[PDB]
Amino acid sequence: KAGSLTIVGTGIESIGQMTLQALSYIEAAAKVFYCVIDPATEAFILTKNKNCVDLYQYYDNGKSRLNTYTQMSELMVREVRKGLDVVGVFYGHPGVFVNPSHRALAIAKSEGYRARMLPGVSAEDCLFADLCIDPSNPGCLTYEASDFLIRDRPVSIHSHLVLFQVGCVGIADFNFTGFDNNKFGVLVDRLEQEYGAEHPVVHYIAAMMPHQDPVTDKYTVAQLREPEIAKRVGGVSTFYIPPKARKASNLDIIRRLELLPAGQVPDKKARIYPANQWEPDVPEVEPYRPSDQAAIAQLADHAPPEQYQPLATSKAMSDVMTKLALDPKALADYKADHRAFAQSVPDLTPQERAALELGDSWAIRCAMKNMPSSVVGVIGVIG
Amino acid sequence: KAGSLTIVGTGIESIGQMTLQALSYIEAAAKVFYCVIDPATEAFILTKNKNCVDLYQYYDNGKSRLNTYTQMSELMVREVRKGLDVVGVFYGHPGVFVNPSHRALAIAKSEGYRARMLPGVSAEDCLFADLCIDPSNPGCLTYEASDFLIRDRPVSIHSHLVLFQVGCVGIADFNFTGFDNNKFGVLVDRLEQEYGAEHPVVHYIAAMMPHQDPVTDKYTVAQLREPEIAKRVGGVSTFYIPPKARKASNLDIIRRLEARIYPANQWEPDVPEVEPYRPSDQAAIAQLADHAPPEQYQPLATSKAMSDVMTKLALDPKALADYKADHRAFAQSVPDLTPQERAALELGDSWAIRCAMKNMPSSVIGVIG
Ligand SMILES: Nc1ncnc2c1ncn2[C@@H]1O[C@H](CSCC[C@H](N)C(=O)O)[C@@H](O)[C@H]1O
Ligand SMILES: Nc1ncnc2c1ncn2[C@@H]1O[C@H](CSCC[C@H](N)C(=O)O)[C@@H](O)[C@H]1O
Repeated sequence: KAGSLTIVGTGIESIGQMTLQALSYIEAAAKVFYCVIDPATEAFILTKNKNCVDLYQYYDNGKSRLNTYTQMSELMVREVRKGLDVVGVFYGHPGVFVNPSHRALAIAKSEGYRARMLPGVSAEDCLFADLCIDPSNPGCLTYEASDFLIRDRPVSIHSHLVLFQVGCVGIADFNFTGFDNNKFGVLVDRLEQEYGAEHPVVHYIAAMMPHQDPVTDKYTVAQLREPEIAKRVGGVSTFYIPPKARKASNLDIIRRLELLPAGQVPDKKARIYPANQWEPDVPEVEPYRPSDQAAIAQLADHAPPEQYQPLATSKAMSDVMTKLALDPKALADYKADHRAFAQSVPDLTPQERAALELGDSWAIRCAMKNMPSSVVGVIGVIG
Repeated sequence: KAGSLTIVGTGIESIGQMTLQALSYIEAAAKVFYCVIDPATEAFILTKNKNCVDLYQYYDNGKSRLNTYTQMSELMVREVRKGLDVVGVFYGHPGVFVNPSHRALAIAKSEGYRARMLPGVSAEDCLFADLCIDPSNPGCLTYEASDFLIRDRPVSIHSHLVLFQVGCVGIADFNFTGFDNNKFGVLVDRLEQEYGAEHPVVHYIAAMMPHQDPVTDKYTVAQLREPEIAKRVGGVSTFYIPPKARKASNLDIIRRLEARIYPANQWEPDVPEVEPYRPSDQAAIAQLADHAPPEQYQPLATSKAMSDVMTKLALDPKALADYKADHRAFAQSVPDLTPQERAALELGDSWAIRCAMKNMPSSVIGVIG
């Protein structure tokens, strides 16, 4: 069947946080539907495709968001049924707290059209970067604020907590001026029950324009009841709640994992630098210790290991691999006939020519780097 | 004070998943430090800046990663101390399950230099897109697999669970050939204990090359004890465990405040099919017949010169620096803006620039969730 739907994101900050593939698919699209919240990004989109319709006009005062979301999705699928290659655009990540994207893709799939979502940079990604925290340490809980209340979602006082849509608690509608967030007190009551009146809450707004600074204002739970503070929390506000304390290691698991043998007890409180700047009364960890200093001393005599594989490729091969990532029409051709496409690319080496015809990951990477005398695998664990 | 450190990401799929701002900062850098795991992306970066060093060479067989990570961070901050503007590059999101970026920035921050991280597209972002799930519904738990076991982190059977680094449970070092993931069974035991033997677990590997398909294989917890299946789990493997059931509403809270949504989670066990066009949907679709923009709706109405300059600030890191360094001189230096546009750039306030670019009727909200 002719016709496809691809949904892409623009990221949070104006223009700069759009990915290269999102841009290339927008330019190649036959018609574009977008929902963005900054004018420079909107104007930028209109420079890349002449046949765009702004989905934001389907919100309205006192109109259920469900009705808006249903309308948005059908407009996209209508152009798919006419056999056209359609691109939908939502700011941030288009599948993160976005109802209409999943709806439209699922309909297109069930009806038999090609359908794919390309990921983007979400508001939580911005949060990790600007607050300088990692979801790995000590885990991350992510909830919708109203759902968090209505279905009593468990807190974990030892992990990160991220809450979206704190500016429209219990509110199912839209209003152009703003929300009367008069049920905000119900969230605050729950956070006090779970965390205590003096536990920190960080009010986070990622910068939308390139020259702006983010807001990273630290409050207590109790401070959130004061009227002048509550009204600063709006439609682009997210909360970050840091852990209350550190969870103890399970002795039986350390033994089963063989990190310690039969009779040994782990070094409690061994903390990895750096410490969470937001956790209350978290102590200072020293960036340089004897163990750190000895690792640094080896930097003097360090040379590349034997089995380290430096990149060794060609202009033709780099160019074609770049082209596949940035040229959707070239990618479709290669996927149509791996061999035929590879035969038309000039100046590849024989090993390059065989790797491209196969297209397998193992063959091409061996083709593009130098092999130390010893099939080659993939390991990127920096966490 | 002179010297800065900017850390950026490349996303997961080669090249295409890099952000525009990541590219411009790489090109502008005095020195570039990169850590990527695909060859096309490495080659692409090396064309865009001519002073790069590959950090990957500080791993080694049998070497603790903590030693490598301290080395990676020290290499960068030493050049910052010389007063240089340096950018570090890590694949995916440069702050998601990556240790040395925070360390290097924290050292730089302690010594008084400007230090910033630019976000990228993580493997979890790819998971949501390829598995067609939304973190909003019904919430999402994300853990490091070894931490999950050692600290006995709580599960929630009604929310999404995502586990990173399942291919090296309990392994603190590195090897070029591969991990012998022989403690994987302790993790499988925990999953059986929490969800039961027949609950689904989807093994996910996002495509790294643009022509590749993702791995999206659905297995029961019990099949993960077969040898031939366990060896499939490697250094780029992530697990998604879907919810077992739907949690009841709090009857107290619903009234204190003033049936499933299509579509259903395809991966949940024993969850019924939903109708996409219920009658309430069809009435909203009926509203298609005659619709116009609302009265307070603000259509975009800007100029080429204005759109161009705001774009330049997003795509030219030095121009941004010049603007931030001196609002007054830059705004007046730009030709062809109207009187309210140049004044709006001199101000820099969010409200002013927006008024200059949008038609306001006679008189920031983006909730699609
Ligand atoms: N600039 C910003 N800074 C912090 N949070 C933001 C934000 N913009 C939107 N959000 C959050 O996202 C919610 C809207 S739902 C849209 C989210 C978007 N798809 C994304 O990828 O992030 C808001 O209620 C708010 O909680
Ligand atoms: N292609 C892929 N598909 C699924 N998970 C992946 C992946 N590549 C890396 N990962 C996950 O990331 C871990 C490495 S730690 C690096 C994570 C990276 N910074 C990011 O933003 O995603 C791996 O153990 C694996 O769980």
